[PDB]
Order: sequence, then C-alpha cells, then structure tokens
Amino acid sequence: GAMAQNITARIGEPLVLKCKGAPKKPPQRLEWKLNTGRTEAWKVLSPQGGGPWDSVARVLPNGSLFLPAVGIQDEGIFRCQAMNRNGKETKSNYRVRVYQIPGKPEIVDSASELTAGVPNKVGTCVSEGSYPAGTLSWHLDGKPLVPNEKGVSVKEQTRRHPETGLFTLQSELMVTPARGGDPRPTFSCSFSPGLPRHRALRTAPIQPRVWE
Amino acid sequence: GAMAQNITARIGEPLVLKCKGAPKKPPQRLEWKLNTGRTEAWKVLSPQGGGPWDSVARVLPNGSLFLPAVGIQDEGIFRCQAMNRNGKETKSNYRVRVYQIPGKPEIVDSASELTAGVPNKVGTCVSEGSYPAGTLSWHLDGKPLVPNEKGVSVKEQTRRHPETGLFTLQSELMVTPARGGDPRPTFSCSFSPGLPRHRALRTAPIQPRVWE
Amino acid sequence: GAMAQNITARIGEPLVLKCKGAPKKPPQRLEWKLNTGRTEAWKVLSPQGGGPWDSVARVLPNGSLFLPAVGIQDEGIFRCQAMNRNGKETKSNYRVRVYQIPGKPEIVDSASELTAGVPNKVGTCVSEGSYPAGTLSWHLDGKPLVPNEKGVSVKEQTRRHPETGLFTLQSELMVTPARGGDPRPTFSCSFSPGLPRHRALRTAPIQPRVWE
Amino acid sequence: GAMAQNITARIGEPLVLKCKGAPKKPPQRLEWKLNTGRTEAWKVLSPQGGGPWDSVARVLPNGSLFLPAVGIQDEGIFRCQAMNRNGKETKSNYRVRVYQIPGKPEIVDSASELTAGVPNKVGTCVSEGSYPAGTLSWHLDGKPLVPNEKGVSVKEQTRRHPETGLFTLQSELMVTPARGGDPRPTFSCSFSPGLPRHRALRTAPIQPRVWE
Ligand SMILES: Cc1cccc2c(-c3ccccc3)c(C(=O)O)[nH]c12
Ligand SMILES: Cc1cccc2c(-c3ccccc3)c(C(=O)O)[nH]c12
Ligand SMILES: Cc1cccc2c(-c3ccccc3)c(C(=O)O)[nH]c12
Ligand SMILES: Cc1cccc2c(-c3ccccc3)c(C(=O)O)[nH]c12
Ligand SMILES: [Cl-]
Ligand SMILES: [Cl-]
Ligand SMILES: [Cl-]
Ligand SMILES: [Cl-]
Repeated sequence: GAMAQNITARIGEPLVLKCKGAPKKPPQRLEWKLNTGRTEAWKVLSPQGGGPWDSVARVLPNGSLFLPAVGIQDEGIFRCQAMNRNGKETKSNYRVRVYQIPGKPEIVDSASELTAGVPNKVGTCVSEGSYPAGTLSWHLDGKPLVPNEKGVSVKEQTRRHPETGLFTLQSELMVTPARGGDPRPTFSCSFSPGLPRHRALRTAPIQPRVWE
Repeated sequence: GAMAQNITARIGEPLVLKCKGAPKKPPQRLEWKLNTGRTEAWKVLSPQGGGPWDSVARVLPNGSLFLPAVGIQDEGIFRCQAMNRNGKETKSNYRVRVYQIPGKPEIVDSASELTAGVPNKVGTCVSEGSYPAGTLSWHLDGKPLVPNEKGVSVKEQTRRHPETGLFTLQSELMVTPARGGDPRPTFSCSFSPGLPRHRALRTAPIQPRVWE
Repeated sequence: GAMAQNITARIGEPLVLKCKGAPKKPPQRLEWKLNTGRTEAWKVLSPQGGGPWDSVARVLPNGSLFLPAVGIQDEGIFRCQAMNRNGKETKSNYRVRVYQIPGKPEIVDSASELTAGVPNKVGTCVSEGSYPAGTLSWHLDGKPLVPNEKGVSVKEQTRRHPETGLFTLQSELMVTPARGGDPRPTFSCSFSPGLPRHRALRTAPIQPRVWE
Repeated sequence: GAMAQNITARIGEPLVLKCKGAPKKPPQRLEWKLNTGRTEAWKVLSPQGGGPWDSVARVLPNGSLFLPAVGIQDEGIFRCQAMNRNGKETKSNYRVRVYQIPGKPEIVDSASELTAGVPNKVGTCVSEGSYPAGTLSWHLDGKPLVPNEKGVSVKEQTRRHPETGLFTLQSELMVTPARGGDPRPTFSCSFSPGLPRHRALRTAPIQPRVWE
C-alpha cells in the first residue's frame, strides 16, 4: 500500500483521526475513505453523513473522523483528502490496527512434585481476552524455556470467544529435570502481545520440589 | 472435506441440527464439533454445555444442536458423533451456509426518453439486504441483456451494511438503441441469489420512449 | 466500492484492460492501481514498469494493462487514471473475477437396480477443475430433484487441487422410489458455474430399473 | 482448536512430521489429515498415496509426513492417527506456521545534517523478503524511538512480492531535535520477526550532524 501513519486502537474505546489540512470549522471540502472489515473495498464518508454509517463513524465539526467504540471489524485503512480555504489539498493516510489486552495470565494444574530424569507436567498457563492472539512462553528461574531444547516439551491451544472474537490461549509445559539439578526450580509464564511495544504480562511463579 | 449434508440457514432464524443415532433422551454419549466463523479450528460442545457458547449453540435433550438466531459467522461445518444404547457409533456431518433475502429490487433514475443511435442511461437497479451478495441483471422485453454485446454497457457497485454485513447491489444500464427499433421497449432488472434453488426477484418494468 | 465495469477472466488466459482516455502512444501521463490477491492494498504500476511486476502485469504502448496468464490471485480491482493531450483526466474502474471451466461432469458408481419403497444409492456425480467452486444438482426425467423433498437425500463433498487451487465436487444421490412409479426413471447431474451467464454442463443420463 | 505441538517451518525447506505411535515400517494402520491453505477443510493422506498430493506431501516408510519444500499455503493443522502392533491408538497434532527471514535491513536516503527545533527526515529503512510481515522500528543511541512521543514521527509502508508473497517493509523516520542536544546522534533501524524467539536484524548505524 502507500505510506501511512500507524494507529493502534483498543477495542471498545473511541478513536479520533485528524483530517490534516481541513479548515477548523464548516464549511469544508473534505472526504474520508475507509476500507475495513466493515466495507466492500472503499466506502466514502462526508461531513453531511447520514445512513447506517452514522452509528459507526461520523465526521466531526473540525473534519476529524470519530468512531465511538472501535471493534475488530474496524481494522483497515482510513484516508482523508481536504482543501483548506487557500485551495491547497492535503491527504491523510492511516493504517488502523486494533487490540485488546487480556487479563493477567494464570498457571492452573501446577505440579507440586517433579521427578528428575523423567517427563513431568509442570502446569498449564492460560490467558483470556487478547486481540490479536499473542503468544504464551515459559521461563525457568528467569530464563526463557525453549521447546526445541532437550527435556522441554510444550503443547499449545487457541480458542475464541464466540461473541467477542477475543482469544484464549493455553500452554502446557512438560520438563525432564536432569539428575543433579536444582531441587526447587522456579517457573513462570508470560503473555507477549501481538502488537509492537505492548508490554508482556507475567504469571505468579511456581516452585515445585524435584526428587532425585 | 468429507461428504456432508448441505444445510441452508436464513440469517436471524433458528437452526436445529439432528445428531443421528443419539438416544432419545439423556444420558447420551455424544459430542458436537463445529468449525465456523466463530471458532479457531474445531470447538467441542457437549450435552452439559456451560460458558459463553450457551448463548450461541446448545445441545437439546434429544441431542440435537440448537442455534436460536443464525448469523453470518455461523457458516461452517457442524459434526456430531453419538453412541446409541446398543454401542453403535453414528456420525453426522453438516455443511451450513447462511443467507438473507433482500427486499424487492427497484429501478431508480430511469430515463423517460432514449435517443436511437447514441448511448443512453436507462436506469439504475438497486437491491438491499442480501447474503451472499448475489447479482443483478437486466432484461429487455423478457430477454437477458448481455454487456459486451454491442450497444449494451453495465456498471456495477457493491456495498455492505456496516452493522449487519448484508449487501446492497447497484447496477447502471446504458444502451445504444438501434435505428428502426421498438419505440416503446420494456426493461426490467432481476436479483439472482447466490445459493442454488433460491428464486430470482424482479423489478417492475419500465417503458421509455425511443426517438428515431 | 465504486461503480465498476465487471470483467470475467479465464484462468491461464491473457487479460487486456483498456485505460480509457489515454493517448494512443507514449508519452502518456497515466497510472494503474490494482488491489488483488497479489497486493497489500493498492499497488501502483506505471508505463515505465520495472521490477518483479514486469513478470505479472505490464502497461502496453497504448496504455492498456496486460497480464499474460491470469491466476486466481489476480481477482480484485484494477483502476487507471489518464490525462489526454488536452489535459482532460479520465478514470477507468474494473472489477476482475476469474474462473475456470471444469471437465464434463461424470456419474460414477451408478446403480443398475433400485428397489421401490426403500432408500437406494443412485450414483455419485463428479466434476473436476472448476473456479469458483460452482454446484452440482440432480435431475429426474428432466426435472430438478430437491433434497428437501421426501424420498430424496443428497450428500456433497468439495476438494481442491493442492497445486492449482481448482475445485473437485462430488454429489451422492439417494432416493426412495414410491411404489407404483416409473420402472425405468432417467437421472442426470448438472454442474452450474459460480459466475452469472456461464452455461451449465450435464452428464450423460442413467436409467436404472426399479423393482416393485 | 485442540492442544497441539507448534511447528515453525521455513519457506522453501523440507518439513518432516512424526506420526507418533506408528510401527517402524510398513504395513501400518495410520492416516494423516491436514487442513491448510491448500485444502477445503480436512484432506486425508494415507501410506499408499497417489494423485497430485504426491507432489506436495507424502507419507514415508516410517509413517512420517514429508513436504519437500514448504510454502505459504502449507500453514495449518496436520494430524496423524496410528495403531501400533499392540492395537494401541496414538494421535499426533501439529500446528504448522511458516516463515521467511528477510535480507539484512538497510537505511536509504539518510540525512547528513539535521536542524534542531524543526522536523527533519532522518531516513528510510527497508527490509525485503519476510514472512509473516514483521515490523520495523527505529532506535536512537541504542534506545527505542517511540512515535507520538514529542518530536518523533514515523510513516510505514508494506508491499508484497507478486510471485512469492514475501513482504517488503519501509519505515520513514522524522525527528525534531531538541535544542542543546547531541550534535552527532546515532540512529539505527531493526527488523522484528513475526514469530516468537526469532532474532531481530539491525541496520548499520547512521550519525548525522545536528545544527543548533
Ligand atoms: C495515497 C493516498 C493517501 C491519502 C489519501 C488518498 C486518497 C483520497 C482519500 C479521501 C478522498 C479523496 C482521495 C487517494 C485517492 O482516492 O486518490 N489516494 C490517497
Ligand atoms: C468425517 C466425519 C463426519 C462426521 C463426524 C466426524 C467426527 C467427530 C464429530 C464429533 C465428535 C467426535 C468425532 C470426526 C472426528 O473428529 O474423528 N470425523 C468425522
Ligand atoms: C473511484 C475511482 C475509479 C477509477 C480510478 C480511481 C482512482 C485512480 C486510479 C489510478 C491512478 C490515480 C487515481 C482513484 C484515486 O486513487 O483517487 N479513485 C478512482
Ligand atoms: C484432537 C485430535 C488430535 C490428533 C489427531 C486427531 C484426529 C485424527 C487424525 C488423523 C486420522 C484419524 C483421526 C481426530 C479425528 O478426526 O477424530 N481428532 C484428533
Ligand atoms: Cl474456538
Ligand atoms: Cl461498503
Ligand atoms: Cl481438499
Ligand atoms: Cl503490494
């Protein structure tokens, strides 16, 4: 596509997008065009408005576009073209990505005892309510656990809420502690969001006993 | 995929799917699996139910699956496996396609007079509220008009309702009447549904005057 | 989207799209924009060309866009804007849908004998190589058979060729002939294409014997 | 979906998936089912093989599934069910995600001089050939630069190669240096892959002069 300003909008919150170069107040020669999950290709929106789109996105007095409550289907491209009172045309191009932050992740069915030298289920980490899905990862004494490493096995599951579309993730960790290891290792699980610069969320740690 | 019974479900109406081979009343060893626009791959539903799926699809006492009001996102595959009291396992496989019937199509901005030998806009046909989109087509005195045949030009547009997802179609017909033709031709437009065996809907005819 | 000329392009064949209002020969101030399965939103193509797109779609000397061999991923929207030598700007807007015609459909595993009053497998109809998928339907003595009617059952299956993406459809018909019916009914199966105004393809008929 | 082992497969490389619990050599009672970008819902593959799938994925003598060169369309779910010689059934469930590593990112059109207190284009970072798209981000003297923080503006662009589907990303950085800042700041850009645990790639730094 073209060069755009990246916008991240939290699901359920309002979004205002500026129409650069629009006069401060009506009358304004400007048009918004959007291509999102709601549209078939481009939809044009104008300051006059009208119709079912008035429930979803409306042009404000200063020419900005306003969505009262962003949904998953509002992901897409939003563009404005405006003429100021001198006749200069200015374009605005936005790429809108939407997100939701899950609840704090939790470890369920954690083991209190592990046996060295054999596979053990350590626990299941669960995160509910993310968009985009994001990922779960396990840590041992502050270091990432890698499933490709020997003695670590992970299985993962993704589900969607049938009404909101938000993701629930589940990650089951199994480990084979090596003979002579730490008898009280500390495990935790982290949720890493799908979008850049969003912070990870971490579970409370667990500390099983390992039997030699 | 596998062999399935095809099911067409009107948006907004309930749907009941039979679990073949299930005992008539509980207790029943049966499981439903669905893969639809609501799910990430397969979701399992059981007679006990529970959780947010209880608002969307529930297993009934006789083991059938019930959706109180089908939506676009319920398109997909629905499967049951049941054991009867004899121990025999029976599988049911359904492919569910959803639809909505638009309002009767209308011709707007129809021309009252055409001039022979030059291009004329005849009118614009509009259909609102279909799923899947379907198509619009023009007829002249009961015969289909085919674009790219000489003297016929059509342009078409598709939009979606931002909240319901249903389609609005628009079709603009232009013709070049051939000299010596009928001075009072009769045009109409028809909506053809996307699914098989659904009936076409037709507009009232228009009858412009052609000037030689 | 906007009003467009609908274009149907057969997979594997060339496609030429006219840039209306472009000068007959270079130099030309014109630009093509396309949004297809190949692109992330709009891609701009110019008479100079260059790069990997030169293998897929190139602007010709008269300004038309040329694709030597259309694929499934070329479905989408193609637009031109040109200035003629007088300074007038002209826009062209095309909605391109692609298709492939399957081989003639065939009935396999047809029954030679049916028993009245009980369910019988009549046969399986198969169509290979369509795009979009299209549908199969059964006919009895020239009349459509409807699965919603008593004594008719149909199951259907869709597969895709892993390399070409073209669809293979299969339809299995079962019937319960009513006591006292025709002892030599004639069945056939028809493939109905997904796009409008494309012709159906029909199998050779079968003529089982029915036992009272 | 169900619990699965997550598998990451580099585009263009072979992939082997183990059928757990299968006998070491034929004969084997086992079946693979796949649902990927190539399939309509599930496709069953068997040790005998045959047909066009033999060019894409084949069952090996030990029952493993083999793809000689993974493509984007092989993303999806791969499952095996096998019986050993004892009669025990074992299931294997894999979620396959595909990727490609882009070339090292580069900064083009970097500025040699910036002026304090006014917006300046610093440069454009470009990464070619990734899957999934991934993201570009700017750093100043080793610290992430965050847009929407005062004096930082970023615009971004995504394109796809028309034949391979791989992504090219472009990111243009503008900054307003604050008066009294470092006259020789050091900027760099990093590519962050879409999949977890894949390493970032970084450009060579640039060091413009800032004029007070
Ligand atoms: C590349 C690019 C960036 C920002 C805005 C636009 C517009 C536009 C948007 C709203 C109204 C009129 C034109 C167009 C077009 O449609 O030509 N291209 C754009
Ligand atoms: C090919 C086919 C047709 C109909 C039902 C199923 C089921 C199933 C559905 C619900 C519960 C348990 C199994 C499965 C499977 O998952 O093996 N395959 C099926
Ligand atoms: C609604 C509509 C129909 C046909 C062409 C265009 C173009 C365009 C196409 C190629 C080059 C420059 C502009 C645009 C735009 O981008 O504004 N809108 C269009
Ligand atoms: C939940 C789950 C995990 C792993 C494999 C399967 C299979 C399967 C796969 C290949 C062949 C036969 C059955 C099925 C099914 O289809 O019932 N469910 C599975
Ligand atoms: Cl789900
Ligand atoms: Cl729309
Ligand atoms: Cl398939
Ligand atoms: Cl692109």
